[PDB]
Formats: sequence, C-alpha cells, structure tokens
Amino acid sequence: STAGKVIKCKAAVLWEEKKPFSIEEVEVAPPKAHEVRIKMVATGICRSDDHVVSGTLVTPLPVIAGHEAAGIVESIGEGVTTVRPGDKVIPLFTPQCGKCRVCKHPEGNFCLKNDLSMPRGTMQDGTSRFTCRGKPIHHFLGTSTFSQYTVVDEISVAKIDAASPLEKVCLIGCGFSTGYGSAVKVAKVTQGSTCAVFGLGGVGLSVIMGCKAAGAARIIGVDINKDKFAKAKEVGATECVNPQDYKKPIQEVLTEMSNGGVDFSFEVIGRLDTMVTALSCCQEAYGVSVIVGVPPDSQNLSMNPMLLLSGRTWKGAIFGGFKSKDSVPKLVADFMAKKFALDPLITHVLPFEKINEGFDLLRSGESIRTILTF
Amino acid sequence: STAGKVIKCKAAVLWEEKKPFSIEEVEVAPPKAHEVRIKMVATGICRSDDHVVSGTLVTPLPVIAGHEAAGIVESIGEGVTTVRPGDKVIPLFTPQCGKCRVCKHPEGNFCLKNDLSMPRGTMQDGTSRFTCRGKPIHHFLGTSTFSQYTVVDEISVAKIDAASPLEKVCLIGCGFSTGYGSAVKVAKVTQGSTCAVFGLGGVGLSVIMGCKAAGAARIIGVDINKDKFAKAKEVGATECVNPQDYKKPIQEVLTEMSNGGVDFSFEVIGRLDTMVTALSCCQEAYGVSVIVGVPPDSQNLSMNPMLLLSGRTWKGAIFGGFKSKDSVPKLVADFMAKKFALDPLITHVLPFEKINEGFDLLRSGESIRTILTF
Ligand SMILES: NC(=O)c1ccc[n+]([C@@H]2O[C@H](COP(=O)([O-])OP(=O)(O)OC[C@H]3O[C@@H](n4cnc5c(N)ncnc54)[C@H](O)[C@@H]3O)[C@@H](O)[C@H]2O)c1
Ligand SMILES: NC(=O)c1ccc[n+]([C@@H]2O[C@H](COP(=O)([O-])OP(=O)(O)OC[C@H]3O[C@@H](n4cnc5c(N)ncnc54)[C@H](O)[C@@H]3O)[C@@H](O)[C@H]2O)c1
Ligand SMILES: [Zn+2]
Ligand SMILES: [Zn+2]
Ligand SMILES: [Zn+2]
Ligand SMILES: [Zn+2]
Repeated sequence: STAGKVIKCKAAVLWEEKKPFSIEEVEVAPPKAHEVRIKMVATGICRSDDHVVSGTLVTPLPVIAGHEAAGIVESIGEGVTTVRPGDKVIPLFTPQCGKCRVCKHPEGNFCLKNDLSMPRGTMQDGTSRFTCRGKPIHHFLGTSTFSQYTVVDEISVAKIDAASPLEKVCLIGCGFSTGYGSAVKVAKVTQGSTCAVFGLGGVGLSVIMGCKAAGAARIIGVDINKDKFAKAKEVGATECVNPQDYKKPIQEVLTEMSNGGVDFSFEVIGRLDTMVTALSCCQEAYGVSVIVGVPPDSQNLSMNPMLLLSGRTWKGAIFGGFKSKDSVPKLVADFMAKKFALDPLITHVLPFEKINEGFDLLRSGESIRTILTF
Repeated sequence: STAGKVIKCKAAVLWEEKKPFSIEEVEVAPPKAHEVRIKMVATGICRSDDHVVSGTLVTPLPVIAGHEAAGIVESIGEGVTTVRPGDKVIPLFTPQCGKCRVCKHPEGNFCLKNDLSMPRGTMQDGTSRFTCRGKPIHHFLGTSTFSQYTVVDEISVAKIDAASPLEKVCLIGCGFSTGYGSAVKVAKVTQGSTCAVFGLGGVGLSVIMGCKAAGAARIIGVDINKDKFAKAKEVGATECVNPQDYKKPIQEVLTEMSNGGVDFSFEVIGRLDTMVTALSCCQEAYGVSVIVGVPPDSQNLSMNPMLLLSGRTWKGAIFGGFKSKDSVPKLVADFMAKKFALDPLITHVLPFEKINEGFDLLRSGESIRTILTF
C-alpha cells in the first residue's frame, strides 16, 4: 500500500543546464487537497524538454522535467472529484481551472493558473512534492512526468478511456494535440488551401496531419534535415523543401511556389528567423501564420509591420488552442475511433532508464518521438 | 466641352519633401482606354498625405498627393462601363481589379494592382497624365486628388449615389471606411467587449464608431493629446487615457483597467512602439490587435514572440479590409440612411487654395479632418 505514504521511486533529475539527466531515487510526497498522485506508464520526449536542458526554456532547476505522458492514478487527495485511483489519465501541462476569464472564454485555452508564463516550478500551492538526496526538486509545468510517480493538481489532469493504449496516447498530452489543433483550431485551415509547415518533428508532422484533415490541397514541408521528408510525405506533405538547397531566402521560394504566397504557414521549430520567414511566406493580403515553436528565452525578433498592414494575420498558441481538460479525453476517444494516427510519430520505444539515449536520438536528428516506458 | 482635350487646371504639387505644397497650373491629359477623368469637388486631408511630405510614406516625387476625395466624372476613356460623365464618384486608393487572387478571395481586399506596396506613382499603364512646368509629375496611389481634375484607372473609381453630399462622403474614400472596417470587418469586435483605440484622429474616431456599432461595452481611447478626448467620448469612447499622465507603461495601465487585457486593440497612429504596446495590452490568450497606422518607411519593430505564443492574434489591414469598389457605394448608401455619422470627423473646412493651412491645422493637433473644396 502506498496511499498516504511517501513513495521512493526512480526519476530523471536535471540538476543543472547542459547536463545529462540523472536517473536516481527520489521521494514523492502523498497528494494534498485537490491533488492527484499518478503512476507513470509512458512519456514522450518533446523538444521542449530538451529546451529546459539547453537553457532555451527557462524554468527553476533542479527539476523533474517531462510533460507529455500518460499514467494511472495511484491516489487522490481530499476533495478530488474528477479522477479516482486506477483511472487512466493524461497530465495537462496547461491547466483548465474552469473558473478564470480565459477558461470561460469560448476561444481561450491558456488558463491563468498555468506555470508557463512565469514559471515557479511548484504545485499550485507554491510547494514541491519531490525531494532527491534531501533537496527539494522543482516541478515542470505542473506535470513532471520523467518519474515513476508524480503529483499534479486536479486542474492539471484529465481522465481518459480505461481501454486506451497509454504508450501511444501519451502524445495527446503535448505534441500531437499541439500540432493538430494549431492547424484545425488556431489557423482553421480551409479546404483546398496551400499550407507551409516549418519544422518536421513530431509537432510539425501533427500540423501536417491537421492540414490534411482540414482538406488542404498542398502542404509544403520545410526542414533543413532532408531525412525528415519521407515521413512528412507519408502523413500528408505534397512537397518538401530544404532551405539549404536554395540560393534565395526560402520565403521567396515559397511565395513563388504558391503563386504569390501560401494561405497558412506554421513555425514549428523555435527560431526567431523562421518565425519572420513563415509570416512573410503567407499571402500578404489574406495569409495566416501561426507560431508554434518555443524560441530562446528573452530574445526579441525584428520585423517590418508592413507585413501585417497589407492584411496578414499572425497568431500563436499553446497546446493547439485546446482547452486541455475538456479536449484531451475527446482526442483520446477520437484516436480510439481511428480519426487520426499516432504511430507515424513514434520512431523509437525505450525503457525509461534509457532517457539520455532518447534525448541523444532527438538531438542527432534521428527520431521523431521516442516513447519512454516505465 | 473638354472631352478628348488636355485640361489646364490648378493642383497642389509637392516638389520636395518637407516643403509646402505649391498650388499652380498643371496639364491633365485626357483619359486613355479604361480611364476616367474626374472634376474634383472635395478632398480630405488624411495623415497619410502628410506622411508623403515628411518622408514617412515613400512615393516618387514630384507628386500630386491626395487620396480621400469625391468628384464628378468629366469624361471617360474607351471601354469604360462602370461610370459615365456626370456621375458622382469616389476614387479608390486601393483598386479592385476583380481578377487577381486577392480580389477573388472572400476576405482579401489589397488588390495586386495597388500602388502602395512598391509605389511607382503612375497610372496602371506605367505613365503619368500630369505635367507641370513641362515636367511629368507622379500620381499617388492611382488617385491624386489634390487637383481640380485627376485621371484614374477604372478599377480605381466607384460610382456613388447621385444625391450624395460630396463634401462629406469624401471621407468614405479613406479615413472613415478604414477605421470603421478595422473594427467591424478586420477585428470583428463582439458585443459586450472591451476595446482600446490608440490614436484619436479621424481614423481612430472612426474605429470608435465601428466598435460602438459592434456593441462594445467599453471603448478606451488612448492619445497623448488630451484635446482629442472630448470628441472621442462624443462618438463612443467610454474612457480616455493619456500615456503621459502615468508612471507605468500604458500597456500595464490598460491591462489593469481591463482586468487582465482588452478584447480588441487598435493602433491608429503609425509608431512602432505603439504597435507593440497595443499588441501587449490585449488579453494574452484570446486578444486581437489590429495595426491601422502607417509607420516610417523601412523600419522594423522589435517584439518578443511570447506575446503571440500565448494566444494573441495580430493583424493589420488597408482600407478597413473593404473590397473597395464593391464597398464604397454601399457605405455611401448607409451614410445617406444615417447608419453612421461623418460630421463629427469634420472640424474645419477650407477652400483648396488654402491646402497648406489645412496641413498646418493637422500638424498642430487642432484638426481632425479638414475638408478642402474646389
Ligand atoms: N506551442 C506549443 O504548445 C508547443 C508544444 C509542443 C512543442 N512546442 C515547440 O515546438 C517546436 C517543435 O517541437 P518538436 O518536438 O516537433 O521538435 P523537433 O526538434 O522534433 O522538430 C523541429 C524540426 O525543426 C527542424 N529545424 C531545426 N532548425 C531549423 C531551421 N533553421 N530551419 C528549418 N528547420 C529547422 C529540425 O530539423 C526538426 O526536424 C519546439 O520549439 C517545441 O519547443 C510548442
Ligand atoms: N491602414 C490604412 O488603410 C490607413 C488609412 C488611413 C490612415 N492610415 C494611417 O492611420 C494613422 C492615423 O491617421 P489619422 O488621419 O487619423 O491621423 P491623425 O494624425 O489625425 O491621428 C493620429 C493621432 O495619434 C495621436 N498620437 C500621435 N503620437 C502618439 C503617441 N506616441 N501615443 C499616443 N497617441 C499618439 C495624435 O495625437 C493624433 O490624435 C496614420 O498613420 C495614417 O497614415 C492608415
Ligand atoms: Zn482557468
Ligand atoms: Zn511539449
Ligand atoms: Zn488616408
Ligand atoms: Zn485585384
């Protein structure tokens, strides 16, 4: 029995930037009021977790990272009403409190209880449930999935179908939903349109899936790693271009290819230059560009606002625009109903102990998603 | 009769940046095929005409500026089918060719035949209809309304109601339509929302009118010239704020005032800094900001894309998003049916010969719109 007791378990601790994860024993406190302790089953390696290592994405260290995952509830704190022990769940890196102005807005999803804007790396109550070698360890986005057990706030967990395959649906916790929603909800890609997708990793492939679902006629993948092209075509790209193959800037290439600019463009990398390029390549009077990638902390881009004055729309979003707790279970149900595919995103499956190897696969260009199994 | 003949008339020629207009005789060629020569009746002084003087808006010199006007057709070239001699007309600074991909798109209005993006200062055929002192003079936006007579391409003129009061409806040729459409068409302001409007000149006042028409609950006018506040309130502002009165940046003030950010913001000035401030003051997850102001040529702004990644939408537009030739006659009909007011924009009236005094009135902060009568 573990309910009400501290659990000692293995986690991947990041003690400082630019170091391998350290796989070692941590102590996980029991859940307090309105908290949920989860036994992890599978977690994906998202580029954002690597951004924590590289210092691209700032959050308090030391930390237990990981945010794209699925597990089974081990215990619940007082007052919890939306999940029970034994339920399959996905942790929600964007909460859904249901009560703030954003949660009440028809479009909004970036709940004001999030820990992304100004990261504290705690539970909602400002404390941590993790200790390692006697030291407190920070949480990450209210999730912290690189651990056999984590504790999350109730507003940061969704109950999902008891029959779902957790080694696949963990991707609904971040990369799939982000990319798919960026196309279908944020951009609202139209039938017959031309899309350009910058970055052909797990998120960008999920953008392609959304553009195809929305009926785009042309979906142009853009990546500097041509090894990414074959899979991009399998999931719906009609053409792929590598900017390094061209003498001219790729915005000019894409404008030419699309006979004056694309309908929808997506930045799914995290570079300031590609954000401006992606905006520029959409048609100047009616084009829409969506920023998805997370760029280096504290860095500003430079752009000419004439790009907007002509008529372009520029937007960004977190988690594909989906209200997290409402959307995650529906997306799992949609997966179980064969409405989209997750296998094309999964290139590697490793035990959790091989987390560093999984990160090396990402960094080398070789993987899309590695799924770590506990 | 003057049909087929060169007309000698007075125009305001701008020979050099940062100098007064020179009111002197020009020669106006007769219209070629698919061209229309117009006897001007009234023209407004828009800030964009001053931007030509100041070099903020680059267009070839020497030039006949003016783009917000109404007149009566003097003669038509071969093949013209949409207007006849004697018709009241408004020149269209954004053409509507009807044939390009933008004109065919449901949302687009920045027709590819425009002379705004890369100005040539000519008719569609690349030539000029104006000479002064024996020297060919450039056109401006295909309109050149600071002249007793002008020649425009047929795609750059709309026929309007024969009973239209031209000394009022000239404002439909630029400032009214721009501001109004920016609110009702581009932003799509919703009932009960909170709007912030930066800049309370003719265009900003027209944005306020559109936000009021859309049913906004709060419309916060922002201007460094507090003399602009009274009229802003008259046309619908619920509150006005002067950034100079505050020790904190106005984005912070506006976020506080709106309990977490406004629903819709509009930059109606032309400054890079206020474009970034206006974006920032809209709610981070679901806010929309529209750039309307024209900023100094070739200058880039600097911004942190996290402002977009949280969920904001940033867009700009020319002419309020309106397809010009379809919309102008309908806007005039709406004016004639008292659906909106133009008198609140008209603070001064002068004869055309006093154009330089009209620009002085604008530059001093004293006027909204001065209407010049021929
Ligand atoms: N907005 C969100 O809610 C959200 C959620 C998930 C991921 N993210 C972000 O989305 C981005 C993509 O994540 P991912 O997991 O798919 O990453 P990834 O690393 O698997 O894919 C990025 C792709 O970009 C390509 N690339 C890198 N530099 C490039 C360049 N200069 N030009 C063209 N292509 C380039 C790479 O070759 C790679 O294929 C990351 O920045 C991540 O942090 C955002
Ligand atoms: N997008 C379009 O199609 C379109 C068409 C018309 C006008 N324009 C542009 O819209 C803008 C407004 O035109 P207008 O005729 O109303 O001009 P205007 O000069 O009458 O009004 C601008 C207002 O901005 C205020 N202002 C100036 N600097 C400010 C600052 N730093 N902070 C706050 N307020 C400030 C002024 O006091 C003034 O009242 C101009 O840049 C013009 O070129 C664009
Ligand atoms: Zn909330
Ligand atoms: Zn992620
Ligand atoms: Zn104007
Ligand atoms: Zn056109």
